[PDB]
Amino acid sequence: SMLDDAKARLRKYDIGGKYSHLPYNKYSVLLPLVAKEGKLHLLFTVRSEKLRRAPGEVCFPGGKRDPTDMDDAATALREAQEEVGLRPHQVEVVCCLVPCLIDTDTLITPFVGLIDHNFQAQPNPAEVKDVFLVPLAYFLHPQVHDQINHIFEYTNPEDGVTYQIKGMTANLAVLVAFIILEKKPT
Ligand SMILES: CC[C@@H](C(=O)Nc1ccon1)c1ccccc1
Repeated sequence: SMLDDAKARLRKYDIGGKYSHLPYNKYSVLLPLVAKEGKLHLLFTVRSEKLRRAPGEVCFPGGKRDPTDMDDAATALREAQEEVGLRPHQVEVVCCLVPCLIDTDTLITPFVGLIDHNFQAQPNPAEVKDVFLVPLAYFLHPQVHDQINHIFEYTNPEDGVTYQIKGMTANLAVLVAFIILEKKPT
């Protein structure tokens, strides 16, 4: 099936806990895969205009590890619940992808999760201004704008609203698309 095929591809890139104990400032992100209308989509947040770090930017759900978290996957799931109302029974964590090093002292660990078909996002307005889906296939043929820094522009055909996706967030979206969609019979 579509979903079994995606998880099988993803597992081949799982690094597991290999880099998890190193002495960094630690953050996790959840890359949430949603199936709709026979295709896979990624779920993105727009950060509230009132936040300290990067107000109004497009990001995946995530945040800083705290002492309660059993592991890095737990960080991602706790944060996703707080931001968009995703409960643990509503997500299957499939793997841990290559981590992102920043600022010489920070390590960000990305997890890919498959989302239940009955999940409906409840944006927490203290943290998130908006939540939206993008088809995974978009990231194979994006609409690119050069700011040089490459920026993706996605327009939602339901309402005509355009979102800008850039940086680590855009890079991780492309990676997931390549892993799942490369070399497929039509
Ligand atoms: C690790 C932090 C995460 C984030 O802050 N997620 C949030 C917060 C409110 O809404 N979405 C993120 C992911 C990707 C790029 C920048 C930041």
